[PDB]
Amino acid sequence: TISGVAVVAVMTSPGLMFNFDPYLQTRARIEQLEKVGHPTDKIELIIMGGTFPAREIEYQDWFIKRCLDAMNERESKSLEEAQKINETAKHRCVALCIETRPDYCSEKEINQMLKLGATRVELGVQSIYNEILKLCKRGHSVEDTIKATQLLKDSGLKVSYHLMPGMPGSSIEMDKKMFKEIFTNPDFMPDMVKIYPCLVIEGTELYEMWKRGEFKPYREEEAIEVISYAKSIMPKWVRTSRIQRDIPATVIVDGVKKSNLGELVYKYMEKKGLRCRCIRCREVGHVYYKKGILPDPEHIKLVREDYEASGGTEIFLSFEDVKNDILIAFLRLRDPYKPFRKEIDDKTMLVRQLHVFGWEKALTRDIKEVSWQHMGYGRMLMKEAERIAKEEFGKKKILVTSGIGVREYYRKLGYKRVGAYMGKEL
Repeated sequence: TISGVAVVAVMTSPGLMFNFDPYLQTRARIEQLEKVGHPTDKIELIIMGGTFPAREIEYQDWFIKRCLDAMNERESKSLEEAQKINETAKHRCVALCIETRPDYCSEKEINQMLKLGATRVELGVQSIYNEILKLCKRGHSVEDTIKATQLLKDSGLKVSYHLMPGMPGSSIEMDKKMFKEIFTNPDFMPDMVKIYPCLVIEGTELYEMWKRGEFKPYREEEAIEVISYAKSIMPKWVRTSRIQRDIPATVIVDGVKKSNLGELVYKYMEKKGLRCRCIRCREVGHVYYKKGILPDPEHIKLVREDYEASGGTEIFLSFEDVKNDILIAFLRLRDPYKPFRKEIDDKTMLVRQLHVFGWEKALTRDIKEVSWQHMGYGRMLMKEAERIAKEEFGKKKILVTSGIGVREYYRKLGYKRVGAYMGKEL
């Protein structure tokens, strides 16, 4: 199904076809999407590799500048100019996700990521168990993941965990406990998770372990059991990725090779009566595609759910059809714990995310065009966030983590640039 936001994923230098040129990769993806009539006025830029924050700042600044240059369709003198231009370009960068190892997520690196316009950070967590991490000779600890998570949350950023069921030393029950722990231990509480079973690819450490008889990866049945359990307990405030991989089956030495793992999981959950209520399962566009129904306006309500995370409080505000359990929009509001950014006081609330599910063309369903933006849901969630911040938590200013290409939207709501954020005095 076609989304209103175009995902443009690019690869950093040690993809192959363009010798890792940031501009060429970004341009080629945009043109490829325009070829098949997908909208490209809103772009989520994804920096792939996981080592980008460890590269020279000169390289990072230039790489993001050139991506924005491709979106702007013109050269710029500097990162900051490319960002300013992009605020009103035809192809706006509404979100920027950087993948990183959890030990490459210091305050200094977070400052740099904010400078670049980052709105989401994906940590290569893999496992929350130090036994498993050291057994596979990973370069980080769970303590790194916990600290990274806190620093990211207290800087207003969205946090994603890449997680790998079925690593060496793990078990079905251990993996299930990991997912339970990630959603009920405040040290974790990620906003989104990307899950795929551990695979055996030639030329990796896991391949060496496999050859020695130290590692037998999950088959489909094990992966489906774990992921089905994980989805059955995922909170309503967690967003999951489409279960998939961009790794061809002719490179998987051992492990799950089939390409419909997500569909297999769905059918397993049907058979077992396991319900899914996380964001992807309930979002208006996916429900329509999967079940053919739309929100019932007689039952749309503003809903709130709070939880403790990284020493502070997360407030998850949503508009939802509460009869049919269909999610229309949401806002992530946080009372921070131990911020370090100069713009975040102990009288500051953080709007870490505002998302109104918009234009969506379901080719396989017959109401083709469906949208929920420009209906007032975003503004009503922002107003409720401001009221909660001021009246309930006694805060005096509210800072919004804004994509470069979304700053204008918050200006319309009375926000102004405050350092790396869009802010408003309450």
